[PDB]
Amino acid sequence: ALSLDQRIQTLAYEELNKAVEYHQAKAGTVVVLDARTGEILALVNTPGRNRAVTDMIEPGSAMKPFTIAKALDSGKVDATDTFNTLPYKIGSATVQDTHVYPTLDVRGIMQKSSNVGTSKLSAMFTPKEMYDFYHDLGVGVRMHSGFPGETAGLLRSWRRWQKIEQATMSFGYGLQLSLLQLARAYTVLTHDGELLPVSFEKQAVAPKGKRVIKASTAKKVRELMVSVTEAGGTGTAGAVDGFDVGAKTGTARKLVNGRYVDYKHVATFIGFAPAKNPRVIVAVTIDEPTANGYYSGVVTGPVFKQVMGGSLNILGVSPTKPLT
Ligand SMILES: *[B@@]1([O])OC2=C(C([O])=O)[C]=[C][C]=C2[C][C]1[N]C(=O)[C]([N]C(=O)N1[C][C]N([C][C])C(=O)C1=O)C1=[C][C]=C(P([O])([O])=O)[C]=[C]1
Repeated sequence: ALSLDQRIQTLAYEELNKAVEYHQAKAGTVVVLDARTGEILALVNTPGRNRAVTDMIEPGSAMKPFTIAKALDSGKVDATDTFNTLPYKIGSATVQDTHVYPTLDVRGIMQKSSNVGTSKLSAMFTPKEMYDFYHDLGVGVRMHSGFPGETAGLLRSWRRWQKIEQATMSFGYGLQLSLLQLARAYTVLTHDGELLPVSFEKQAVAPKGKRVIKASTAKKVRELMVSVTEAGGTGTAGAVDGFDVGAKTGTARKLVNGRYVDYKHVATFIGFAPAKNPRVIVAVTIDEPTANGYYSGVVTGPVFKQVMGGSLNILGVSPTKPLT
């Protein structure tokens, strides 16, 4: 028997289709995982191939929690540390944020989705340390999910990284993974620091997780990620009534012919709830919205909200706070 929950599958399908229609987008996908087992509760794509497993995207800002996790886990950074987040150069490349903040603490880097702050965290580590961490999250690794045509994604050897590439990989460019790989990587945060295998079969034995970060680090990162869905974060459209939700938005210019183009984007929204003791991960991507807005928050945040909210209801998880 499949691990798929048909009521979640139905909800995800309807919500995805509504958003793809409304935003006149090219394509999209939803993955729902069990946060403590890695079982696939739902996996839906717009018509055609199984893009969730076959296609690789650059994660963009959806990678930033991992860079933050690695920093905190090393003991070298505390969440209250403040960083200079002004634009700066690497060789003759510029790292800069959409909206300039002079300084941000780690909570701020998460909340506001700072490229500069993320790159400063990664710059405390060597290429080999960062590569090993991305590898350990499963980037460029086969999941062996049972799906045919499953991509391993792309993680170039650290032996060939330029300094700019370390920076850009820390905020999610130059490495690639499927939506299912990206949802899987979030089990590190939900399953107390251990990466889980993904499966579409009902589990019979407790899955063997592989330790990537300390449980204390995973807990802290989940707490920081609630900032994304509260006032001041990029991801308030994904807030769910009655729960605290940890999430990350991602808005990427689309890589098309080796070029990154400024008039095509890919919107990603990934999160988990309840944030303190999560039951589910929901990941959403919509490719090339064209109806006006293209930011993750407006395009994918409402599908995340409805699928997460509906999923928690279906699985019989009580709200942790009064509905409003
Ligand atoms: B990230 O996705 O977080 C966000 C979000 C969000 O949280 O939803 C919204 C807006 C900006 C950002 C910053 C993060 N994304 C970006 O920085 C985007 N960057 C890129 O697409 N690229 C392409 C490739 N390279 C070289 C490898 C880059 O350095 C790079 O940064 C981004 C997103 C939107 C824009 P636009 O079109 O609105 O100007 C530009 C860049």
